[PDB]
Amino acid sequence: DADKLPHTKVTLVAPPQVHPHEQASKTGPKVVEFTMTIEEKKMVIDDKGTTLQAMTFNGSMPGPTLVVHEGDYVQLTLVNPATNAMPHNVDFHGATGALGGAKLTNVNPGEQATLRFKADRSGTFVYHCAPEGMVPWHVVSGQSGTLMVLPRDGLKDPEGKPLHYDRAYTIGEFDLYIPKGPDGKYKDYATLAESYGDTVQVMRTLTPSHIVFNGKVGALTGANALTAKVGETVLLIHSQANRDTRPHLIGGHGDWVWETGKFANPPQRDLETWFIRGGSAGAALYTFKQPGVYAYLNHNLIEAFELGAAGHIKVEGKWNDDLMKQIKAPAPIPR
Amino acid sequence: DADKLPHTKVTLVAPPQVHPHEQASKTGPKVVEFTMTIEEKKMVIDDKGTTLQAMTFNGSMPGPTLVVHEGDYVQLTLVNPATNAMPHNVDFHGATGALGGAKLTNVNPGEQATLRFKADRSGTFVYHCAPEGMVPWHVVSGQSGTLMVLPRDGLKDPEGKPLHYDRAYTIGEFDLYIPKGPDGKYKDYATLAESYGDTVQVMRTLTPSHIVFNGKVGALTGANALTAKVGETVLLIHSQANRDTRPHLIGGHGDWVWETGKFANPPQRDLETWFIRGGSAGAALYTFKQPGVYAYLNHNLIEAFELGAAGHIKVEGKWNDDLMKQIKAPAPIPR
Amino acid sequence: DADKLPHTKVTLVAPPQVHPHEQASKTGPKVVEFTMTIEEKKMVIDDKGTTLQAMTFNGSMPGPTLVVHEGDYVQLTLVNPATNAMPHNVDFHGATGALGGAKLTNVNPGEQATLRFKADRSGTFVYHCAPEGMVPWHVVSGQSGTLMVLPRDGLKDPEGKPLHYDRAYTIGEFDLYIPKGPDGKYKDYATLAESYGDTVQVMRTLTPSHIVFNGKVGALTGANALTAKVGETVLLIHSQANRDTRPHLIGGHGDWVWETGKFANPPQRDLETWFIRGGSAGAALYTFKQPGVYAYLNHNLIEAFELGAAGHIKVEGKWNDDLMKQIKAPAPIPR
Ligand SMILES: [Cu+2]
Ligand SMILES: [Cu+2]
Ligand SMILES: [Cu+2]
Ligand SMILES: [Cu+2]
Ligand SMILES: [Cu+2]
Ligand SMILES: [Cu+2]
Ligand SMILES: [Zn+2]
Ligand SMILES: [Zn+2]
Ligand SMILES: [Zn+2]
Ligand SMILES: [Zn+2]
Ligand SMILES: [Zn+2]
Ligand SMILES: [Zn+2]
Ligand SMILES: [Zn+2]
Ligand SMILES: [Zn+2]
Ligand SMILES: [Zn+2]
Ligand SMILES: [Zn+2]
Ligand SMILES: [Zn+2]
Ligand SMILES: [Zn+2]
Ligand SMILES: [Zn+2]
Ligand SMILES: [Zn+2]
Ligand SMILES: [Zn+2]
Repeated sequence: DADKLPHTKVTLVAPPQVHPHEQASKTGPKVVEFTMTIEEKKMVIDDKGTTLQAMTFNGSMPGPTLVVHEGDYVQLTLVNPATNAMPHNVDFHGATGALGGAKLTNVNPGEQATLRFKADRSGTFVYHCAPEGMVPWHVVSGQSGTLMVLPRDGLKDPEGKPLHYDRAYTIGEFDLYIPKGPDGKYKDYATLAESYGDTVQVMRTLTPSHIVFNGKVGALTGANALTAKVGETVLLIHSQANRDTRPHLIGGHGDWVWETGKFANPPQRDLETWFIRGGSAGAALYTFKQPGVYAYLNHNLIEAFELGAAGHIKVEGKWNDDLMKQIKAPAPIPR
Repeated sequence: DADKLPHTKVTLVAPPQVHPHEQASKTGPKVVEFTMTIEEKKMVIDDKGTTLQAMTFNGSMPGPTLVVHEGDYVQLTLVNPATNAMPHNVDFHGATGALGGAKLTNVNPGEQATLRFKADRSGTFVYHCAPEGMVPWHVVSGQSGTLMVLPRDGLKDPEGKPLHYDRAYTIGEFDLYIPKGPDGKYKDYATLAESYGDTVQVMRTLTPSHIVFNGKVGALTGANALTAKVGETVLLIHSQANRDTRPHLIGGHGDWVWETGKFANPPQRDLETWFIRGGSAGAALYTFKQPGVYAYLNHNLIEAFELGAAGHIKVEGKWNDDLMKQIKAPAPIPR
Repeated sequence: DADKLPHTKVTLVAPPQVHPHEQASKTGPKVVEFTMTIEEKKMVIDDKGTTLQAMTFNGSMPGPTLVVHEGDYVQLTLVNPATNAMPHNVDFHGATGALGGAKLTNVNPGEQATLRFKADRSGTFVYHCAPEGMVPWHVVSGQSGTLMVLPRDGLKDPEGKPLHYDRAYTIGEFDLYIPKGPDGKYKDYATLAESYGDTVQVMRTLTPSHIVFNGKVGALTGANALTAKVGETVLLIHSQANRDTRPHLIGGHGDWVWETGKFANPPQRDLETWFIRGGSAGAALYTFKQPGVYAYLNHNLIEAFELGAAGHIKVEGKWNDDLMKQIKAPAPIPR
């Protein structure tokens, strides 16, 4: 009975970071309390100045990642400020009943609600907005993120041996549907409501104009690249709430991967490229063995390099000649 | 030797039901006899009056599900009435040899044939029409269904423990390619043959005009919703003979899922969203824990809510506050 | 330390064959030496005379398959002749570091380079060209193939029992993006460089004009069909460096399949249709039980029969009435 358990309050952090948490814990079940605020905002998504009339949890794409342990209860307060124009709600794939909670969290601007559910299954799970009659629009405009439920004794390999990560990163991939005018340029809209009709027409073609990680082309590059060091194990959480994608680390691998994202199932090893089904989140572990700049991308290479689905990981440390060596540098063909 | 075994005759039923059968059985191998009749018919597929010049097994999309046990022989009589215009046949993915039987069942209007094959591998398997030179057209126009071959001792979890279902439902998902005229409206054709040329042009774009469950937008809603009750375990068989899809139950899960559809392999647990490869059938078990109306859909949400790939399950019983509770209903933000 | 190991030189062969090799071996680790030469060439890809301005390893699509054992080192000499116009390199998904080797093999026309890497993970892995700023174009124009790394003690089933093949075939599937002129006919270009701008526009639609096995529509049919005999076990290696596909053998199955292509993971059995993620290679074993002509195809049937993704396997031997029998041939419906 959840009424009788201790409560803990957690402060969320912005992607691509994930808020501090324990992996294996000796703690018993808790009611874990979070709050999020919906924000409607126009946002620039590329190098040409194109805008998206966007909708978000907490002002970011994706929304922040929430972490609990199997057997905890999630208790979320969802706030829809009066500065917004539209109604919203939340559907947690990690929850059981009432359309994942959507039926119990319908909030008009100026309102809030509080939901509790038991996190009784381990894995990474998508959450997203789902207002009746308007579901695909709110999701492709930016309203999704991840709930991670860790097993109480931490992650395990197929033989039951312990696995860990030293840091976690959260990547949300967004297929966008931006309309064009008769001059062939992308349209800019003064309000969210004015974008709707034209956007639905693009959506129905099933062809995205852009596909981006974390809100914009190049979001995870330059000063905002992911970082690690040789010897460190990273967890890469990848969510796609609407469309299939195929993650790959250039010069690396997926050492242990749950591509369907559910930790009670055995992971697969040595993957070159994995698969995240539209409407889910998956998770991969990698231990860095070489320093350098890696690319992390969707391996439909058109989707990555032409449409925006790619980022960088900068890795410090010492180069290893045993794994890889330039025997002869580029030079003229001998004659 | 099959000539020496007992014969049983089975009467088929229309989707979404599946004909009565035993799961675990003490019976030895039988020759199991079925018959099906091809029907060409024009059909209304949406709320706007759009028509499809369709082709079916037994007058339904999908065709009926045939159920046997591993080691049985399937013996099918396939009838092509003289009221039809085109030749037809059948390819069983569950069979070995002769293009799945297609080579041995070529029937012109006014003709019939009888095929027998050994069902020597467990799982759910697609069957579909495949006449030489005309294969994709006959499949996307509606000619596919499922053969389920159960292991003789019933379904099993990864550790070999017994699994059961209390009822089975069969869902066939159909990507449709309906042409449009110069006024932008969908075309209506007087004959099946007249639809061919325009339809192939649409097919080659790889973009469906509609994606429907069981023959029409909203087929599995209102009076025709699926039903269950709290405590009941349902088997959801999902077939897609031509295109990938990603099933999801809103407010539920896949407790045990064979997404590739082959029962001798261990299932996965706790899935939010699973994946059915174009040209296959898969199967999921879920035990209901909460009452209410669930949605069952393709989680490319555009494909579901804009193009038609979604249905309803109405579930009776008692609400459970431990799994999910509204702590505070929607109300004004405190000030 | 690789400097101290014996070296072996291997001569490559053209697809769909794979060069001779041992499965289980008693040999210890070797440095295995290969060479490949890039070739830019215009090529006819269909029955209508359409051309592709292509780029290849060794003059073929796909490039040849390279085979080693886990713990061997791959040492490749990559040559870019002065008759070519563009720079090239190589990224091995089987390697660790420096963008899979791409950073260490940048060769302008007139130049060559030599790379060594440790093949420390078993499976089938894609290799492809990846020059900075030009990656998707070089890949969809034909520059990809497979590295197979076999476990030293051969392939194994989920219980650790031994598995073998009697012959191996290598199939590379290529999504092509051929532009059209205002008359609706495919364009023919005098140089590789002149095709670039128009081709990128087609690529961005995500809709291929053609999808072919091994370089052309019908490449693996007639005199060039694959062959086997009843009782023989074949390994079918399938690579797709850019786009998802779903292989199927008509009248057959995948007896044991690694659809993600990594041999240290247990295979699945009895598959009707499997799934190769864009940016990977997978592998299937089948033992023929019936003679005849089988089709091997992508089971999006539009992609197979309309766009080109299909081939033939001709199988000799004795027909087996137990698996399949025509009980009654096509004849008039009794009255
Ligand atoms: Cu919303
Ligand atoms: Cu959802
Ligand atoms: Cu037919
Ligand atoms: Cu088929
Ligand atoms: Cu190149
Ligand atoms: Cu790659
Ligand atoms: Zn309390
Ligand atoms: Zn509290
Ligand atoms: Zn906890
Ligand atoms: Zn560590
Ligand atoms: Zn980059
Ligand atoms: Zn008999
Ligand atoms: Zn009889
Ligand atoms: Zn039986
Ligand atoms: Zn039951
Ligand atoms: Zn509904
Ligand atoms: Zn040496
Ligand atoms: Zn040497
Ligand atoms: Zn070797
Ligand atoms: Zn053999
Ligand atoms: Zn053929």
